[PDB]
Amino acid sequence: DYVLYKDATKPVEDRVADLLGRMTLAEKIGQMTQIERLVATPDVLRDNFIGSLLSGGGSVPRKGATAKEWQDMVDGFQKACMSTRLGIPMIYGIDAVHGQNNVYGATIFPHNVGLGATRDPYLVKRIGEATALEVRATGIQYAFAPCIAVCRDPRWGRCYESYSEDRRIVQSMTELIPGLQGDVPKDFTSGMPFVAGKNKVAACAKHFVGDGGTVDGINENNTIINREGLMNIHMPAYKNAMDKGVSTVMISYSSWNGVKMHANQDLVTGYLKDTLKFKGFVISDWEGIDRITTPAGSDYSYSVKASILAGLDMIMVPNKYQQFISILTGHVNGGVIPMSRIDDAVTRILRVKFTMGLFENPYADPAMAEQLGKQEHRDLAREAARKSLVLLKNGKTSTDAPLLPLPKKAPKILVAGSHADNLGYQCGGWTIEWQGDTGRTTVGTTILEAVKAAVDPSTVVVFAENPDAEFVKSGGFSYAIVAVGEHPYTETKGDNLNLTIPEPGLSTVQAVCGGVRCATVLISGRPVVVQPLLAASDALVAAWLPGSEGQGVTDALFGDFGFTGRLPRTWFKSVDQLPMNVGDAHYDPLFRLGYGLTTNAT
Ligand SMILES: *[C@@H]1O[C@H](CO)[C@@H](O[C@@H]2O[C@H](CO)[C@@H](O[C@@H]3O[C@H](CO[C@H]4O[C@H](CO)[C@@H](O)[C@H](O)[C@@H]4O[C@@H]4O[C@H](CO)[C@@H](O)[C@H](O)[C@H]4NC(C)=O)[C@@H](O)[C@H](O)[C@@H]3O[C@@H]3OC[C@@H](O)[C@H](O)[C@H]3O)[C@H](O)[C@H]2NC(C)=O)[C@H](O[C@@H]2O[C@@H](C)[C@@H](O)[C@@H](O)[C@@H]2O)[C@H]1NC(C)=O
Ligand SMILES: *[C@@H]1O[C@H](CO)[C@@H](O[C@@H]2O[C@H](CO)[C@@H](O[C@@H]3O[C@H](CO)[C@@H](O)[C@H](O)[C@@H]3O[C@@H]3OC[C@@H](O)[C@H](O)[C@H]3O)[C@H](O)[C@H]2NC(C)=O)[C@H](O[C@@H]2O[C@@H](C)[C@@H](O)[C@@H](O)[C@@H]2O)[C@H]1NC(C)=O
Ligand SMILES: *[C@@H]1O[C@H](CO)[C@@H](O[C@@H]2O[C@H](CO)[C@@H](O[C@@H]3O[C@H](CO)[C@@H](O)[C@H](O)[C@@H]3O)[C@H](O)[C@H]2NC(C)=O)[C@H](O)[C@H]1NC(C)=O
Repeated sequence: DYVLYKDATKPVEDRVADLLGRMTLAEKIGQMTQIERLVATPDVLRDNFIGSLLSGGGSVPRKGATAKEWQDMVDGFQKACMSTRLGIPMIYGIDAVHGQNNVYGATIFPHNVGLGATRDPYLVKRIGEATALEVRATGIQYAFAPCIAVCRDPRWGRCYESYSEDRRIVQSMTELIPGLQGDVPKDFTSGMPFVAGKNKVAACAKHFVGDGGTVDGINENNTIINREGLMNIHMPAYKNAMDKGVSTVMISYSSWNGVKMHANQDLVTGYLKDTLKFKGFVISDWEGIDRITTPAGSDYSYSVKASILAGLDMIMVPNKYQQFISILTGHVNGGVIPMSRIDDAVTRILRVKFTMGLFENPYADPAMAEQLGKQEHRDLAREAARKSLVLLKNGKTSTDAPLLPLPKKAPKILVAGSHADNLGYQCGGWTIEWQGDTGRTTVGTTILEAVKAAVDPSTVVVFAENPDAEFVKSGGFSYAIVAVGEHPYTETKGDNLNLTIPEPGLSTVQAVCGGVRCATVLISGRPVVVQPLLAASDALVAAWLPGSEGQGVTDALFGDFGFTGRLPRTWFKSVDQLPMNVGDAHYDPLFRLGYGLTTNAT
């Protein structure tokens, strides 16, 4: 017999209905199941009709694996899935949140907070375009991005993943979506999923909803706010995402007024599906359903029931798939979860797969491997890094000569600080490892290397990680560039109540600036206590977490381009003010949202 779902000339809805009408319960629940590569095997994927795989942070085939190695791994998993009775291709997901960041040699773009500082949605679209290509270079078809959290408290470990505390800036940056997925047609219906084809990836608006609104910025915690506030701060960018055809939405670990998002039928079904008319698929976060209960995973039967009834379509298990499949099967067999709910989840998952061309191109394209770390993408990352920089100070008094831009020609210059020659530090979390890492973890250019690449051949560059005051004063230096700040962190490990940079940092700045005129480059995922750093420095730049392309920093330091970045967040005077956002009754910032000094290119 002719098999309609296999016919590439047929409309998506027809293909979805045709395939769905053929599937067993096992095949349906399989589609709903996403498993980590570390638990996947050809037999597992085939026997359990698995619909999706992911790499968690740092979950890689080998350290230093080539683009081809990634393609081979993904294709190996795909072969097993294509060998099932129905041959439904799996979709492979990954956190490609600032480039294809788990991958060695991938271009690492500035984190979201810095991109907010650029106020350049077209730059962000271009970054999405480049990211899609580097993700496809590794055979992966699905990026868990963008995070459209509106971070309202910088004590949150994920504040750097938020473009801004101002939802209007977050809304504007949803341009990442058509970058990743491709532009939607003129005829497009808001809420439908869209991916243009094999050179693009499925995107993911996350984390629904109010992840950036938790008390004291506590990660995964309670967002306490009335519906009006939830709707005018935390929700709006989701509607922009619907208008741009975002393929998937990931649910937040957080709660809204005490109700776990992963169990919230009102918001997931009532609002996202039934009001916004979202027609792509809804995915849990990592063990998100487990964390509905306290303790997490103490009643997995309840977790499955609550999340699936709430309207989630695909569960990022990601390890204990046997338990997940067994429990869900039992719930359906016992009539506790109706077939209509299962059929809805599967319809959505298949819709996205058919729409994106996955049935036509289930395997990696070897000719895409060369897109990984490609120079054009690094040039874009370098542009982004430079545009993200916010100049906070450029002279100690109103009568001082501006320090920046610095001359490329000088007899001798000093580069200093824990962050001057540390690629891992300048990239921050979600880089190679989940939590990021220290040192030369990938291909890139540190601030020190960027300085050496920029300066006149006659200028002697001296590096000292933590020089004492005497070394600096006796060194015969024309000026110094000193880089300090936060260490890499991700999620809960980044939650921080004091927001004071680790030492040595301030001590190094004080020692260097005490001895010679200094430009301080602050590396951070967020505003941090900055008055002491300011007090010591002739100039100070908030560089955020600029990524692999440290020449973005020197492009502005040496005046190849003027500074243009403006704060996408309020800079607080002290942490005891927090939360404190532009518009509050008490608003007493050190630097207001939108603040930024400028220079002109020399
Ligand atoms: C303000 O709040 C901050 C958040 O709570 C807090 O930072 C945290 O401090 C705690 C200790 O109190 C750290 O936990 C421990 O981390 C140890 C290893 O830490 C190094 O490596 C990790 C990455 O693996 C980095 O994140 C750390 O910054 C640290 O980096 C090292 O720092 C040195 C000094 O700057 C450098 O010279 C060195 O090069 C550098 N190394 C690297 C690789 O970058 C572990 O060994 C411990 O076991 C402990 O880990 C915790 O154990 C319990 C478990 O439940 C936790 O989940 C686990 O994390 C924590 O890493 C750190 N968080 C950061 C920085 O993100 C501030 O404390 C200050 O800074 C820290 C780093 C210490 O110097 C403190 O003495 C200092 O007080 C808070 N600040 C103030 C003023 O109170
Ligand atoms: C010395 O530096 C100053 C400060 O940067 C330059 O003035 C700025 O020039 C920008 C244009 O390059 C102006 O931004 C634009 O503003 C208009 C209207 O608001 C907007 O339509 C543009 O899109 C653009 O806005 C940017 O868009 C991209 C975003 O990422 C970015 O955040 C936006 O700002 C900016 O307003 C202007 N600032 C001031 C205070 O005047 C100055 O550039 C020169 O003068 C300006 C006014 C403009 O005519 C430029 O063409 C011209 O080069 C620069 N001087 C020199 C010699 O270059
Ligand atoms: C928001 O964050 C707070 C602070 O972490 C959460 O409260 C904490 O909840 C945990 C369990 O989820 C508690 O740990 C347990 O404490 C009991 C003793 O009461 C002990 O028997 C267990 O072994 C375990 O250690 C913790 O006490 C509690 N902390 C405080 C100070 O309240 C809260 O649950 C989070 N809210 C949301 C909605 O996520």
